[PDB]
Amino acid sequence: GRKPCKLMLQVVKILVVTVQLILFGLSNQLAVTFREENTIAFRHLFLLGYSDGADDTFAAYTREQLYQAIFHAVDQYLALPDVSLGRYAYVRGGGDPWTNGSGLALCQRYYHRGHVDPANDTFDIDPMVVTDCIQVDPPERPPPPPSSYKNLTLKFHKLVNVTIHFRLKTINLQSLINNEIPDCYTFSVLITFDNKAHSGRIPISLETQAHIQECKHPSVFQHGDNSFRLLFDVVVILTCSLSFLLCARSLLRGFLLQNEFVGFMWRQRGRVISLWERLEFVNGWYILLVTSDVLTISGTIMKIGIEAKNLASYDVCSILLGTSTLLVWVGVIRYLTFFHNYNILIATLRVALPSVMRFCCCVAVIYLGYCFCGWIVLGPYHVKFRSLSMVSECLFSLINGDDMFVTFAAMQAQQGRSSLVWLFSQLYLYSFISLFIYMVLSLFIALITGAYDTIKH
Amino acid sequence: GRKPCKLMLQVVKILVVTVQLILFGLSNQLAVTFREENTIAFRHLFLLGYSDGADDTFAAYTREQLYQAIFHAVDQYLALPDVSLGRYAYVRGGGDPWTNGSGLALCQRYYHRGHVDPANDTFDIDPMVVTDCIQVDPPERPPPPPSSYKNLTLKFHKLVNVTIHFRLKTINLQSLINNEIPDCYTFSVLITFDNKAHSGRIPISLETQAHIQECKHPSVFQHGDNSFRLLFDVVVILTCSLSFLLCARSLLRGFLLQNEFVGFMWRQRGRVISLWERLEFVNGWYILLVTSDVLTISGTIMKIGIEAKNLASYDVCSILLGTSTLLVWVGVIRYLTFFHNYNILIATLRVALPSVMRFCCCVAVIYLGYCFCGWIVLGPYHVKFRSLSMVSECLFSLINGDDMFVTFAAMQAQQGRSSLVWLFSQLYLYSFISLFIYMVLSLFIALITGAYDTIKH
Amino acid sequence: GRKPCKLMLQVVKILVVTVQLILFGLSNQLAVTFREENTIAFRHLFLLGYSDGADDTFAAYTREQLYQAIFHAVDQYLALPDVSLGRYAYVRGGGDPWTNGSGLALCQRYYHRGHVDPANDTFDIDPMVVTDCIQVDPPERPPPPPSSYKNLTLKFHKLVNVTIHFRLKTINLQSLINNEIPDCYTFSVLITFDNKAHSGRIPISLETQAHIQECKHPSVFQHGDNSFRLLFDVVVILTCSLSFLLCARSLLRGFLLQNEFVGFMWRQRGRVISLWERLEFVNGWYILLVTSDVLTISGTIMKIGIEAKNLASYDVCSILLGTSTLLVWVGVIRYLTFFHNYNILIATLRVALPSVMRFCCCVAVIYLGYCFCGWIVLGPYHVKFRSLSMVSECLFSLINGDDMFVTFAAMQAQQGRSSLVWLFSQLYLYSFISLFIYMVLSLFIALITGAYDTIKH
Amino acid sequence: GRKPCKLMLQVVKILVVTVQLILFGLSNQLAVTFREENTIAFRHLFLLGYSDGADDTFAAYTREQLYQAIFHAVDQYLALPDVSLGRYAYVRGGGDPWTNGSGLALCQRYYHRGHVDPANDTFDIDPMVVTDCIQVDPPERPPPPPSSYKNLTLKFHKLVNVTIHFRLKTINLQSLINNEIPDCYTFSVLITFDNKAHSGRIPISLETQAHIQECKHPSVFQHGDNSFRLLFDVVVILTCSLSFLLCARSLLRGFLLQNEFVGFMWRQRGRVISLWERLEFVNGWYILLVTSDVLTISGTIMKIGIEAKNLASYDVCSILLGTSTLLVWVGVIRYLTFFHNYNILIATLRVALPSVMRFCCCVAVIYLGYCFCGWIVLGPYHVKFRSLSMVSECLFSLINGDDMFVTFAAMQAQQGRSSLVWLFSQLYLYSFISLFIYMVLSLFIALITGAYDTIKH
Repeated sequence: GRKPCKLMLQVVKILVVTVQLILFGLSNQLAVTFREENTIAFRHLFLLGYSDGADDTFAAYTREQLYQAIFHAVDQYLALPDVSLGRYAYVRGGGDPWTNGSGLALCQRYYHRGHVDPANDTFDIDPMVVTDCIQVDPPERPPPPPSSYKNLTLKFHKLVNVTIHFRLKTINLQSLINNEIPDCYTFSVLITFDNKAHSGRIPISLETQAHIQECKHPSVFQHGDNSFRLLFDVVVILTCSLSFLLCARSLLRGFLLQNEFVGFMWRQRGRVISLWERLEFVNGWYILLVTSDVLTISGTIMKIGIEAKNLASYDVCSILLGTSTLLVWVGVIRYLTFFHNYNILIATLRVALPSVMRFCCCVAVIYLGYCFCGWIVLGPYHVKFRSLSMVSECLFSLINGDDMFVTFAAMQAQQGRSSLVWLFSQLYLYSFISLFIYMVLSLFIALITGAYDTIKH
Repeated sequence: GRKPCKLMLQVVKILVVTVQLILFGLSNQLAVTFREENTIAFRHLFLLGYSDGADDTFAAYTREQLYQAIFHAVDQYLALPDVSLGRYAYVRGGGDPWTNGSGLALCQRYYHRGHVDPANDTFDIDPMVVTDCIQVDPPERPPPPPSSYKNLTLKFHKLVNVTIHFRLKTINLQSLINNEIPDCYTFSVLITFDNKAHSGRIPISLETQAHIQECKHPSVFQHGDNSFRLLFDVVVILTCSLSFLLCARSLLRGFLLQNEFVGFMWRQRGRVISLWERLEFVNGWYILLVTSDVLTISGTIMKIGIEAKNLASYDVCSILLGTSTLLVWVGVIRYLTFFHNYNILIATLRVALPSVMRFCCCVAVIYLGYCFCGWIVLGPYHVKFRSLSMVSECLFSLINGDDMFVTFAAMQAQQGRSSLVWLFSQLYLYSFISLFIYMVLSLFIALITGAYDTIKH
Repeated sequence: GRKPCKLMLQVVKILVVTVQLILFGLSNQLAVTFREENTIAFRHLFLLGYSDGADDTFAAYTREQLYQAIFHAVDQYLALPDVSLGRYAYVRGGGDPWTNGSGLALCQRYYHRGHVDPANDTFDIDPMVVTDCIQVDPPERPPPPPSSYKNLTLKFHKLVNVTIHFRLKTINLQSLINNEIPDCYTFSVLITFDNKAHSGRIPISLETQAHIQECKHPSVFQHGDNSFRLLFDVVVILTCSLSFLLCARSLLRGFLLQNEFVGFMWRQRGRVISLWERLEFVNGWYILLVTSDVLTISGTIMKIGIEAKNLASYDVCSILLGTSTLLVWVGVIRYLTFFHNYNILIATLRVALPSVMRFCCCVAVIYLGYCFCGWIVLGPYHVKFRSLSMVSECLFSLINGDDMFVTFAAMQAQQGRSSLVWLFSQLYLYSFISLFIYMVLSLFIALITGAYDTIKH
Repeated sequence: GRKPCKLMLQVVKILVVTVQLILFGLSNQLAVTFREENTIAFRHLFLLGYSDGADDTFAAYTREQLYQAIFHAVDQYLALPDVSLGRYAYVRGGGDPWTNGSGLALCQRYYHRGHVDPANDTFDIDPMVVTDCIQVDPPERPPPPPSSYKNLTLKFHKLVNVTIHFRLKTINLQSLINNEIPDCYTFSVLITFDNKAHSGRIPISLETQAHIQECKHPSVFQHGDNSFRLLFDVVVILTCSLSFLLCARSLLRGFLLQNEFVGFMWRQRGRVISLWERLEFVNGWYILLVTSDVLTISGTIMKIGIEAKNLASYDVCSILLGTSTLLVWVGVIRYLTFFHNYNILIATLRVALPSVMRFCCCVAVIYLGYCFCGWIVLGPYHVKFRSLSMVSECLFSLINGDDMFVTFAAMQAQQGRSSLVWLFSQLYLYSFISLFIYMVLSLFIALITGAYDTIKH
């Protein structure tokens, strides 16, 4: 008899790919919460007079600040097991910015041969990153019976930046959720005294990389728990293969139908018709669904890599799982359109979206003109129109009424400075928002309003 | 003759249940304002270097901070009647974390037998909450003629957390609004030095429970004022019983009508008539009324409990009063529809809401796909997409233009770190907002626009 | 011949009343900017460790803070001509909280006879404001040859509050805009150490009243400049009288028309005219004009009072000018409707506003139900639903997407504390905003959309 | 044969003028980022106890603060090469506020002859800016073998303000992007201790001008890189001239058509052609193109001046480039209307915009009435309605739900102070937003909704 829709096991991916995403995501989130709080700790340890909030605003301006910051950072490394809580340990380094038997490396980056003097110009600056590094590594015990890191000179005129390199091995003690011996961590701190500007302002930033592995243990019943999350991706590879195999057969019927439309008896209408509706001939939504497959499966293999080998980078695969989850979950709509009544409500979008897109091109075209205009006029005077990304962000957030009073307040502060710019910004912001709220959005509403009107008749 | 609508004494609940809610709410609000300001006081007393604002950001990072915080907390307990204003007194405790004759109890929670060491792994951690508590309680007078709380070691490597337990009895002197002798209070402070992460960051949080009772007094004319607010709930129980009794009789006529629709002469068309009409044949107004009722009456009994006995917990009953007040106040609309003209304006909603809900399922379906996608990609790099509750909160607040520039500003800060994530977030946020403002909301408007168009014809 | 519209001199009020408002407003604004910056100065002078921002958060918690705050305030009064800039002088007081020959008066407000003790209750508190005031006033010169304000005890158990009363005479040196000798000022500072709670938190607030007058000067050409702003209100009284006289004659024709419907020949159609339509035939535009008028004229007389003697109440008159300016400026629309095309665009509002108001009653009715519900549930746990004004403010601002993420962030902070309240607030906020954005606003749009549709046919 | 649209080389300006804008903008932005960070540096150097954030809130209140601020500023100038990083040098001044051989000039501005005293009025203030300046300039080397800037008296009663004038020459070391010897800079700092109020609050503000030039160097291959960006404006002048020449010939045909419409045979219908339609005949596209043109060309000449000449001021030319880029980019729409389908979507705007503008006049008219009303009532009590620019900003940002809860929170703070003002502001804000969201915006939507309805029929 009539067997049911065995092809509709795409519902399995609605859970499986989402659970693959949430299993990964809940573990990966939990790692970051540990990762960042450590970087918060290192800022409280290694930065001289750091505060919870000032990151971009935290910086050196005098020379004694820069010295005392560096020495404060170093002396806080030297006494890490003494004063700092959490229990870290020194790397004992064998890498590039550390010598064969060194741990903390404060490293200048300054010009090779050069000179700077206004009103008496005689110099020959030859741009170069001549890095001088001072090594230091203290032992754990008190000093046994058997130097110049303090005797250190920056050359501030000549100084690009100062980088304090070190790594801290550590044991993530949120492992007791697994209930056995822990998984092992290694932070890679970089205290950067950045002076690329030479403007008398030196951002102090402490930033870390994380490297994770499993360190020696002979105990029992930890190794089995890892395999359950490892095995679940094979369900994803099993579903993905089935989905990838299933759309292509539907495409085969596409290619068959291509023939059969003319093919029962050829010359339906002479020759060579381009059949623009036929150019949307295959029901491609399932190919779009299967392509979201390819990003899921390409995601999982790359996630299995990052898990199963020393590969440590969560960017592309993290996008590919999310994009695929999103692009599967948007696909639940075209699963939902097998219902009759719901299909009318979604068909309104699929009859309007050409018109809405065809209008949106015009709005984007104006919006860009505004993004350019405000950028060069309000880039000098105001923070929130500095770069074209930030102008577009601030404007595109300003269309919905976010930080509008906060922008308009920045204008008044520059009313004493160039009233033409203030009055220009008043006229500019008003003309931007009034157009985009009462004429654009209104028309975006009008197109779909008219679509919903036209579709039922 | 024709007696009036005596069944329309539901108007009584519009005041009575609202007044029950406001009488309770104004007294309960007034208690919290006292409750919290005391917790603000205890943070200024018992926390070493606490500031008005930093609660989540307030934490220890070095070991001398943790010591000095604990000792500062203890020495501020020891000298509470000395230095602190407001007039408290010590509990003189006979509970669980205090011994038979103790007051302040600083209490470690640390591992039983265990060890931690990177690059030389030999340990056997056996997860346990071996709590060591140090008791202390000072007398009021100066020391008469007839120890090691300072001689205290944390074991930071081993430390889960440190909890300082105490209670403070106190007299709420906002009782003079009643005009007689006061009602009596007891706070239950818990200073938590939480280190479940072992990330070198230890949140310091001081949190209190409140226990209220009436302490000895022989004076006159306080006991009568309490009874007036006690008696008013009996009006609620009186109205509620009448409302619960009145709906069920209307439902009886429902059950009778079931028979009588076919029952004047059976087989109108066999048994053909879709009992969907039966689903709309009983008036659901009365079910809305009873849903209000049961929450009001369940509210009141639980409110009478919290008032009349040692029960001190304002959660469920506080929801049940509010839900019932809300669900009565939404019911004023279907009281309001006995008017003819108003009924057309509300009938637009009751003809559209099926379509609006049937569309909303599709929007929620996409929105979830976005909630997943942004969560794993923007969970590591950004604060505002950390967990799926916060992603949904931030997105669902971001659809209306709240903190959009503040999210887009968090993106730029992570533009140096993984440009693919920045450019992904730019494309992600834009695609989220542009869809949800110009195509979704517009269609939500279109459905009701078309409903209002269709209803009058 | 046909004389023009001499009755249309209402255009004169569009300038005159606006100029009366701006002349007043620019002078009154300029006074406040001086008034407040002085209160900022006094906070930096007289408050111990005050910061630019903390006003509500600025408070005492220990007893030594309260002492040192008061003594710091007093010693900053004692040395005002020494250390403070701006040039003030002492009042030399002859008022109520100062003795006949005193200046600074620190004044307790504490209970008469009473006692407070938990767990050993024996007291007889007799609510009273027994105020003890300590007087002090230093001379300008160094001490010539010819006490216990430091020897002062608060009784903290007994203490309601401590108020430091003083006044500072001063010369507003922004008078040189007038170009002659200055107008003279007197501030009235009140440092309040408020402890009505007895919760160990004592808000420290410094607040001032301003009293202005003209102090001795024999010079020439200052007195003429005041008369020009004085005379301009007589133009307002001249226009107002003409407008008030003009409407009433139009109302006379109203009263005549009331008669004359039946009055050409009685029994026109029996009693078939309902007369309520006649109540909505007559033009309220002149009543709108008179409502503007009476507020303008009542404004001016009260402004002429404050100017021409005794000087110290704005509030009501300041509302009456603004309300009248607003209510005149809204009247420019019904001046604007003498045009034909514009009248169609405003007639859409005057055919829809009954329906919009008739719907709005239902929305407000739900909105109130939400305002009650959220108040008692989210009053304890959250700051932004504390009182029904603030609930309504936060909700009614939350309908447009203001501080929504900031409310939703307050929820997560109370997720550990009573998950039912968190999950309730999640469901509550969502249900509030989703209803009010996609179903309410959409219908508000639908009514006017349909009005604009229906009006042209 | 038929040659193509050679007149459509306006597409060249879409890139050329945009690239002219971005080339300029990316270089000009990069200069400001250097310019401002230096002003951040000078605030950290020359201001006593300055913080990252407090600019408007940063100010002096006592006299010892003002002294120590000035002396701190001076002693930080005196030791600039000692302590400050970034490498500056002293001007060695020959300008107006410096003597022939001076560098740092602290300069009072105080009254000539005058006196101030309340309650004993005898004075003759004669408004004058009698400036006393104290000169100082230290040498680079230690003091060789071969005064009263500390022995300095302000006269605070008499003091308008104190200005510390100096300039710092500096070498912008972000020149290595060009890869050769740097371009040379000169900052012009002004530390202003502003006391125009005499309210005991003295804003301390440090502000700089920038003067750039090229200082001596004999090296090779820097001079060629400048010429490439110089030459690219000649492409703008080349395109602009062609565009300006092309429109005017199209206008000639305009003037010719005027004649030719009646002119094949005049008296087409008696007197009629009526001519008013001819008054509304002429095609604006080319005027929009020329309005872009003139601003581009006027921009470029002034940009060539500003860079290559006595380089002075980035205001007008910066507006003219942006306005021209914007006004060209809006012109891409009327290039886009040569398509048939797109023209219907833009024609909706060009049939509605008269009606939308004709309505907007009424909304603006009410909005102004609100802007006046709120200004005088909420100017004293609240920060966000201080001046009519800020009232309009706050209201016009408040229509979209920006800082609404933040305004409504400012109301509650003034609920104790004049409840009539609080309750007035509650009623005011509600009446403002409820009108402007549900009746105005809704009608703005309705007009375009109806336009889109009417256009297709």
